[PDB]
Amino acid sequence: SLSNKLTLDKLDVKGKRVVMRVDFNVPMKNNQITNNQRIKAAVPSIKFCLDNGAKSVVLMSHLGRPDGVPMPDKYSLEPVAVELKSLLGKDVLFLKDCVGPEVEKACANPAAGSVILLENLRFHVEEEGKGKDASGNKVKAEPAKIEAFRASLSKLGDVYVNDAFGTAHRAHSSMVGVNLPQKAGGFLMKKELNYFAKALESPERPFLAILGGAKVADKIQLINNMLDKVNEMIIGGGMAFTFLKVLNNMEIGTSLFDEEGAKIVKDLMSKAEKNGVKITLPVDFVTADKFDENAKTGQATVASGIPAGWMGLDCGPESSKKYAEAVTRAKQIVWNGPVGVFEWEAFARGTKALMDEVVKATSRGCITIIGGGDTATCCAKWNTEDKVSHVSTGGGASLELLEGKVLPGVDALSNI
Ligand SMILES: Nc1ncnc2c1ncn2[C@@H]1O[C@H](COP(=O)(O)OP(=O)(O)O)[C@@H](O)[C@H]1O
Ligand SMILES: O=C(OP(=O)(O)O)[C@H](O)COP(=O)(O)O
Ligand SMILES: [Cl-]
Ligand SMILES: [Mg+2]
Ligand code: NA
Repeated sequence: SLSNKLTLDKLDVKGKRVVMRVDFNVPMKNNQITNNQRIKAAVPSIKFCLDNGAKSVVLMSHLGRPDGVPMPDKYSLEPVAVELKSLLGKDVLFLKDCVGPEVEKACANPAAGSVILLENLRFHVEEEGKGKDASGNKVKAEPAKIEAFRASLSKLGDVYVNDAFGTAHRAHSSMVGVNLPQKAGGFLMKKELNYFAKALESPERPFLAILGGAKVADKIQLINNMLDKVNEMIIGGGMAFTFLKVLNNMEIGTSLFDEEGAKIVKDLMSKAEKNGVKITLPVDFVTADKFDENAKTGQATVASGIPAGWMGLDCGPESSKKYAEAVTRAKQIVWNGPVGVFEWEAFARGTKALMDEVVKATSRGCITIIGGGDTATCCAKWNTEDKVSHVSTGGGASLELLEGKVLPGVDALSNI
């Protein structure tokens, strides 16, 4: 946690320019923000800096996975700037880049109280260290250029704050590479780390983890360590199909599949058996003939398989019944990742049914923790934010805490 680290409440910001990493990677639909949770969560740190006399606050974040190519068409942070203005009651200057001489000039000596938002960090390959070129070939950033990127970010403030809890599992340039003498954790980082420290110290048992979503390559690699902490796991959403293909030889069509993760599925199941972790996988599905809101839909089971060219985008009723049975057994639940494409109504029933069960569980004393940019948007969509124990801004970041890891964005902060 942060007991050993500098935090914003101990940082003198009067007359200082503050460069602040935030997680403004908000969900979007029809080019509009669908949930401003992650933006509102950063307002306490921003307002604290302004109220205590900061010369300026320079905000930097990524949006989506543009893979090191500028894509202002679909991944610009400009809409976040307009949303942040109304949440702050103050104007926000949006810059169309995050590094280079023009950005440096705009941030060098701003008018007192200026709030500046920079363009998407991941438009530059040096933020993640790797990406793709505009033709889609995978590329690696050059070390000299990564150092220059970090040096440019470091010029934009006198002191650094990291409030980007949702990104704190990423050792990316903006998260671990800023070279300023004082590097402090923000109030969202403190709030989230303190909550999880308490909730993970001696979880109530049975402790269920619900793992869904679409970031299969990343998150399947977290299960091994989770199996030492939990008593049950639901594996749903896009995660399930890699398991069902390997274990059941199920036909999955064009459903999400991770070739590298497929190679560890049997090892994970053996470890779950060794550790007494009950694994619940879906047994039926809502299918789609294309990845589209208005796709033709169908039904499938594990026995039937998903037809060629179709994809499973939600679980079916028998799966929901099994998910509900595990939720009913739990005394503590951590849930990251919707169990279907809940943004599209044809494919939202399984996630809504599961949310209903989690809310009922909270009512009878279960500790229920929902985290993630997209999973927290389920809470907003069905108006359950106040009906679960905690809604976190971190998804993958919360799973890495469940694993017992120190997060790089925390580790990179100054020590007291
Ligand atoms: N079966 C599926 N196929 C493809 N995508 C899915 C499936 N089930 C859920 N998803 C997607 O998972 C996405 C969220 O995944 P992720 O970003 O890992 O979750 P979070 O943001 O909560 O951490 C949602 O946008 C949802 O559409
Ligand atoms: O949205 C995030 O993660 P989540 O989708 O796991 O909540 C964080 O902003 C990290 O983004 P990344 O997984 O593209 O590094
Ligand atoms: Cl991924
Ligand atoms: Mg997400
Ligand atoms: Na945030």
